[PDB]
Amino acid sequence: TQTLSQLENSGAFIERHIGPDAAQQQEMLNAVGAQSLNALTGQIVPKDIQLATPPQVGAPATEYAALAELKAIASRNKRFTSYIGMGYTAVQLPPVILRNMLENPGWYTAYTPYQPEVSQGRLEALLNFQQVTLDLTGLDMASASLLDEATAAAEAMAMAKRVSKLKNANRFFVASDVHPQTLDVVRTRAETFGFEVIVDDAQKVLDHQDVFGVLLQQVGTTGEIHDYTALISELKSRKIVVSVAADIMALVLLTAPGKQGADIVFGSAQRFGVPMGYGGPHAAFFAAKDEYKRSMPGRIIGVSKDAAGNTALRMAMQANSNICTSQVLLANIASLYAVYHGPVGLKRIANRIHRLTDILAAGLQQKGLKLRHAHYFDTLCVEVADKAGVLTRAEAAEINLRSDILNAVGITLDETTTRENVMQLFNVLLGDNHGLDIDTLDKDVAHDSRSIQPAMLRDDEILTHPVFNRYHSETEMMRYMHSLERKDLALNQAMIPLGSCTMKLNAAAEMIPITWPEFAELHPFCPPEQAEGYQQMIAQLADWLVKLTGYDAVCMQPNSGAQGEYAGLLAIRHYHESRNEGHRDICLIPASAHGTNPASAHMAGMQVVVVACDKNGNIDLTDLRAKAEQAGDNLSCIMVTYPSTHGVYEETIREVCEVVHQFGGQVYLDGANMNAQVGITSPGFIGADVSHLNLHKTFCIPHGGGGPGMGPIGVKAHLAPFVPGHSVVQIEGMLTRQGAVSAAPFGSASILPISWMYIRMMGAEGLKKASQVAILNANYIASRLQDAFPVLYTGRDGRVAHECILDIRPLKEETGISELDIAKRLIDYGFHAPTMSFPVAGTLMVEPTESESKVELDRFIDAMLAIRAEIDQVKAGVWPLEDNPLVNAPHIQSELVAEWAHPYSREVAVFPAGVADKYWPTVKRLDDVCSCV
Amino acid sequence: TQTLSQLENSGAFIERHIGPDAAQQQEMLNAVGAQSLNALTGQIVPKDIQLATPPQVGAPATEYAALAELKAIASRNKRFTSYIGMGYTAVQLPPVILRNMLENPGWYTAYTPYQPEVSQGRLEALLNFQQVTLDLTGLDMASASLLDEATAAAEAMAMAKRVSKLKNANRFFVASDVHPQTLDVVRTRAETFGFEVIVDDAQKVLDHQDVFGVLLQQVGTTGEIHDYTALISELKSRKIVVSVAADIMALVLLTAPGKQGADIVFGSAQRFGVPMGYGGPHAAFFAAKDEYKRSMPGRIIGVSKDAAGNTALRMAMQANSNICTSQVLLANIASLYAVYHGPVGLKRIANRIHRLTDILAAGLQQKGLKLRHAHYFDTLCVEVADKAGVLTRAEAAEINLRSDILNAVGITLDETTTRENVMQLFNVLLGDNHGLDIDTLDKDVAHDSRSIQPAMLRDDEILTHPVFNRYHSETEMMRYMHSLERKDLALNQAMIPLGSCTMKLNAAAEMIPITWPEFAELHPFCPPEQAEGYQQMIAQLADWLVKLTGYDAVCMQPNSGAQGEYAGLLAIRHYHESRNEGHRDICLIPASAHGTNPASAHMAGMQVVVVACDKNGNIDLTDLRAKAEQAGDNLSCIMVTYPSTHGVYEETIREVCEVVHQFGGQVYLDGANMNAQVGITSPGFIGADVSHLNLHKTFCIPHGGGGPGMGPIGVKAHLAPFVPGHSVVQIEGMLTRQGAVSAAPFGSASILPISWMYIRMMGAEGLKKASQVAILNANYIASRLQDAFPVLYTGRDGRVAHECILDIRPLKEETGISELDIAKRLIDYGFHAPTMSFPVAGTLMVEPTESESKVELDRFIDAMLAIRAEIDQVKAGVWPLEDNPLVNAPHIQSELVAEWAHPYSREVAVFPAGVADKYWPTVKRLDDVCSCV
Repeated sequence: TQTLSQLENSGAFIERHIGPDAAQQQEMLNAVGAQSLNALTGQIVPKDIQLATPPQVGAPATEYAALAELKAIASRNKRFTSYIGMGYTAVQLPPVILRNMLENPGWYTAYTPYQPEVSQGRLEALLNFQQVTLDLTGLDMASASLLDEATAAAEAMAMAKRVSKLKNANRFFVASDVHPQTLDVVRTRAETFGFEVIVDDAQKVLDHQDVFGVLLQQVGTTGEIHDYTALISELKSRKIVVSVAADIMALVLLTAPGKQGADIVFGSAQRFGVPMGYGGPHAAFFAAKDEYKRSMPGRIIGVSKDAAGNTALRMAMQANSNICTSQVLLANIASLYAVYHGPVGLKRIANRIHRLTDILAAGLQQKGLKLRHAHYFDTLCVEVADKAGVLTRAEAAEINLRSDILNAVGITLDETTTRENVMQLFNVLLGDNHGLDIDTLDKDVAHDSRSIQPAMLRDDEILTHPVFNRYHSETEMMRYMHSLERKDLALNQAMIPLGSCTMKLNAAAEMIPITWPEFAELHPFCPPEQAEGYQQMIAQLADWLVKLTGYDAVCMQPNSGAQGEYAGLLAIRHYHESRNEGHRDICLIPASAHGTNPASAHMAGMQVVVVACDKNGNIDLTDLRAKAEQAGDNLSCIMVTYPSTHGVYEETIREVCEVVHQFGGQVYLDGANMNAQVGITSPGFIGADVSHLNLHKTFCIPHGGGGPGMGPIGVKAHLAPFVPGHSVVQIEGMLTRQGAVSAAPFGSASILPISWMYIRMMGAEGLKKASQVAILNANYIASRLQDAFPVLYTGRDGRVAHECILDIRPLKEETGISELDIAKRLIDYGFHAPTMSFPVAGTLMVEPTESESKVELDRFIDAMLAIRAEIDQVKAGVWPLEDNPLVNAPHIQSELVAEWAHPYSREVAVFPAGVADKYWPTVKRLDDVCSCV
Repeated sequence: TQTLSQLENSGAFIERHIGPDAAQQQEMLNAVGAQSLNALTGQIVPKDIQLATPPQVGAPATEYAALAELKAIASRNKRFTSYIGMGYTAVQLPPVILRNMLENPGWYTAYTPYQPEVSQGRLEALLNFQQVTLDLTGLDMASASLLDEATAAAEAMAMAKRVSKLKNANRFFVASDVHPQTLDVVRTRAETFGFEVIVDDAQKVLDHQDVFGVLLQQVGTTGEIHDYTALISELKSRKIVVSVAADIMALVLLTAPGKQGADIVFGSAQRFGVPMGYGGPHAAFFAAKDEYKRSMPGRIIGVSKDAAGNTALRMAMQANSNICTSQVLLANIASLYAVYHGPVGLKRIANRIHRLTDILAAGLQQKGLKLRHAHYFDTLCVEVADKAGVLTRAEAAEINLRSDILNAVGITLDETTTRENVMQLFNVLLGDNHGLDIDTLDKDVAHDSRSIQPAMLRDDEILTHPVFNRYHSETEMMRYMHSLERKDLALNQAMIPLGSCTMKLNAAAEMIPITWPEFAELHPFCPPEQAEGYQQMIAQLADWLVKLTGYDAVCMQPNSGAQGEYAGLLAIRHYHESRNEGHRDICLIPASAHGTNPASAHMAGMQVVVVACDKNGNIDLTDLRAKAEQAGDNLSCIMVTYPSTHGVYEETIREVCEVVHQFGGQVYLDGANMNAQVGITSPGFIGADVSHLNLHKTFCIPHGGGGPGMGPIGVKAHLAPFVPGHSVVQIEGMLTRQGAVSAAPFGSASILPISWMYIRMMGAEGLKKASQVAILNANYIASRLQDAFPVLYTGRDGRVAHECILDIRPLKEETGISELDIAKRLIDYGFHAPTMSFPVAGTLMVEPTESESKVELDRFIDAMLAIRAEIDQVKAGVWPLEDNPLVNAPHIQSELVAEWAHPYSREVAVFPAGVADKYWPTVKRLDDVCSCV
């Protein structure tokens, strides 16, 4: 029989998340010549860094039990109506977009468009987002989206320095009306960059000298609308770069800053249907003049042409910044919101918000209350004689107002405000028996409205492009979203075995809580007592992560992997400065590291010294010893990846850490390859002092067409005081007072439920089993493909850790077929191509996660063997190098009905592995060697 | 400027639901030569039946406001833990199925597979459901699903009568252990059929004579497991048909009744992941022996072959029953649940339920409580000395137990029961300080378990087909569901202009509340005080519907259109019997009526008299007068459709009603064409006495691959007392005590939120505008296609109401191309074919709803004109009648890469209207002239 525990099947999610079952795992172990997962892992992972027991995060729970527990936790949050503002407002996300995009795995299970041939649908949505940015800002070049408004302001300052034509100008000016979180992030970035920040009134910049750039907010943090035309003209007369922060919804009604002379315009796209999510993941728009196209940060979608001449979109841009990805899922949400509403719908929403603000202001002023600013769009600043009583009454009414303004309260209206809300506000601020009526006030304000200056009122036409004027029906919008989705190859169709990326399963149980109104719909700057569920969940997650990573503390603020590396380096630098050792600025980086690490080290104000790797990507101790001796007292830290970028479990990592620590240098272990450690080993037990965790890779947070997921960092005890803090929000025991790295205190807090659910559902043994099953899948692919393509960078007994690197260079030499040809030909077999040329050019890195079953691995192996056979045919003279299926891939269905002159058949070209479940690439190969259409 | 009301935009959903905008509507009105919607409608609808004002259901509300109001209503429901049983239990629907199927419009926006070439994906899920039915029941032929277990029992009785080989046997035997709702529905059906029902112990059937069939329940309503092998053998020795009701989850562990000798096995598939939904929409499985294949009710999926010889699935069956459709969406949910769990997972779930029941029973018996039945699977019958105290304690613990058993309480466990629940039950039934421990009881019961007889324990292998053994990963299951979904043509890709079906928009806002746990997860037989939100919502919906239809009362019990017709005819018959006028049994039916009406009239025990239509489908008064005179005192009712089946607003409907009423006959207006009335006219104002409303057609309830949606009926004051009632549930003012027509008191109550949301969001003027816009779209299609294909059955000034009937017979005569060829060729243009040959053979009926925009209508018109040009080419001799794109359609992509011998190009064959957004039919034409593969 079975015990009751076996019948309850706690750990049922372990067998859903891990692809192969017990029999498939046994077959793969037989194929790779290993007795069990424990034996394989113990013969691959070095003995001195092996954990006998996996970190004890708890017993596994079922999806239903975990969801119920998280629902009970989230019910501790209080859903007050928020008028706090400060860059965050409640939105009304259309149910058609929420149903068919946000909760659709075809939209959130894809990664960065490394293959534009299979990503045309999401590329068009990003192009629509760029078109919205161009229309609203009035500039020429728009980015594909940035992390958030504060990071976008930091990038605007960096780009202003890059494009400045003034020597000896190292001062950056910020207007005092800028949102405080933006000011804090800009101050941290300027401290690391060496810039001097001046904060004052906007008009006072003319007094100061040596200013290379200025930051202005179109609408002040307390709601004042500014006309900056004369000041911007005077600034441009002095060759000063002008950047303006603008709200996306306010740009519908207000004059575009680009037409007022702004060089750079950026802001939050959150109000276009993106819920706040306690400061959650939001996209930021970024625009600049055409003369600064070379220095624009981030990625840009461009219009290119096929090998067949068809119009095709691609992500072109790569501008010395550490941004590597964009908030693709949220930017697509904003663009789809714009498409659904149209210019008329967006104008109606903005006019309704402005009219409700005008009605509230007229009522308050009729009842004797004074307003600080006479020009506003959606934010009032009411001067209350008794602030404490007003705040108490608002709390009794379950209404949150901005309470950090001296002798005043702040009300910000949004898309969800109704007349009932305005009546509640009248009751709160004036008391009962005020006697105001919305209709008479409405008639008064519609005729007489002077809250917006005539010059600041928009009069041009926005969103005239046809895509914004033809999908206003729910049926048409649904069909448009489906047509965009059909063009892409997502995880719900095929495996995406990208190296250095963990395209594992984004389970529906992990995705469900992130759309809960208890986790969404929360203002990041709300009083912390109303966010007790978030506090409980984040504390549990931090305890789990410190157990898993072997560290002592965890900070969730960073919202990207590069942001996490930057935050960890900031912690190292602040620790060095706290011991009167600020002269330590040398950051040793192995020659095989990722490109992001030197960028982050340069951002953190660290001199980068490259240490050579002897061979196979293993850094040699003699060169490391010599470099660290040369650094000596000026050695700040080291930046290594374990397992290495070549996916090798090096046997000298402990003595590398010892050598670094011998000279007073910290060890930063990059957590890119953490998917190969969880349960088997931890960076803290290895000896690292600080690391960053890519929850989007190792803990199942999805890539929404890009990878700007959570980047929380784990530190040892001595580095704990120096993790990034926050200024707006103060929470004892969970937030420090250090310079913030993100706009929100906890970054994108509304996707941390994914990691919480994943850890809660797996447990310690589940996580360890997932790691070793991923290792087993990689070794199975390596052992099945060693005779076709040479396997590079093997470990002990010729084994790979979790990535199988295939050597294509000999094949390219004696045939001419490159790794790009194989990557494009895998599309015809129905596969997203692996990573090409990341560690070394001419190679392919295959990283199967634990989530892919043996059937999918066998399909991929069969496709690779068939491609090898095709390369053999190319060598044999059957097909010319000029005309063969490898160089002509991918093949589109328009070719089938045209005249066929190729020496290979249509079936070979288009159905090399069969006709069933055929995915169709929309465009041919993009040479790649920005306007919506 | 704009007023605040214009900025709030109440009625925003009206412009999302209605396809064309104001400019497109003006262009279409110009094309059809009408001044406005009011002018067109007033010139189409006869003056004497026109409503000056639309029925006042209220002002429109936004989607967010309506959702908030419905959430506040649904929060009045109490979510007690239910152990009531009686055929309903809480399920654990896997989040992967809920996310990717239940909330995926690609799964619930399709209709009945009239075109199997575009429905292979859902046909495979229905085939999997049939395979599950065959494996669990042990019989040869399985249906594609029935409405519910009680209706399935009624069909089992009808089929037993059909296949009975005994003359003069008119008695049907029902065992007293059958669920009471099943007994009530069977009694109503037998009263209408003339059968005599005997209810007694199962063994007592041997005493009675003249029995043609017996109904048995494998597990009694109080949980007793029966071994019926000897009794079934003795019954078969007497040529008595044996039907057995079985639970789908109990069949995992218990011996299949088919192997015990049962001729027919049926039951509820609800426990395979389908939430109860207050008795909501559930699928019922139905199986029979191979010798009864001809008399099986409902539809059956069969394995056929293509015109190219490829294997292809199709819905084959049509057995004199009024079932026309199946619960496709719920049956697919059950089949996907079976696929996800596998035989091992299903066995584990059933064994866990049985083990928890055994632990609870052992604890209760150790603590001095007695059990009525020693053999059980998941239901106990605890004999409590103080029933009232136990029930009060259970209510204090928020636990629902079956409370209608004399001197006993009933507990039924399900998939969601845990050890904590069993401990709570111990506290409820034994009090505190009982001292029982789950682990020691578990050890006792695992070793010693006699609650299932050795002969009743299943020992065979179920679900050995490969589809049940290879998709247990979440990734693999997601990819399988996506692969099934990709094969189908749904509303999220193209218009489905089926006549007699209203394939309008199933908005996401209407779909969201049906998955709410407040509306789902409710037991239909829970105490009504815990269902106050349902009561409020249903009362509001009934008031709205009586306003809209011009009637006085509405009953929501019927769960299909045929069920609604049957219920209305039952009301007519009971009214006639209440006035000592039972001899009235003649039901006049026009010769142009649908096929469902005569079936329902025969089911209701009515003699059908056909009255001839003079021409154009308009019934002639002289024949109607003569037929009604001949009927005289025996005339029961009439069954007309307004507008007629040919979509004609007849000008003599008032005098037809007058003629029927002159002889004491009731008027049943079939509500098939109600989409052309709402706001413009109502059947009650016309003069009808009773009608049925297809909420799945006119009020936006989706078709989930089939049309078994709500069929509520509206009646006048005198027929109100005779609407179907319920026996298990008693609610004053909302439920009568008449014979039930469905298992649940309110039918599928968890999809009534769709209709509530639709009406609340549209309002009176919105509904009227939707009706006249649908009329305008039909007239625009008719006016753009009159020169290509003749338009049949025009009204005043040559206008159609809401369906455009195209005459293909001249084209077929002069060319040989049939309406079936055009229907298949429209697939190549990316369209679901219209209705073929419903009113008259050789015609196509196009019904565009108000939801299709002018762009989609223009695309359809262009496709039809291109098809007309192709038929002209066929006539001209360019293409032979044997070899042309019309007769060879649809074209599949496997043809493109094969040798092409056709006289027409590949591009003409496969991309006649372009290459963008190409939907690919999976199979070629199915000739039609049942095993999973």
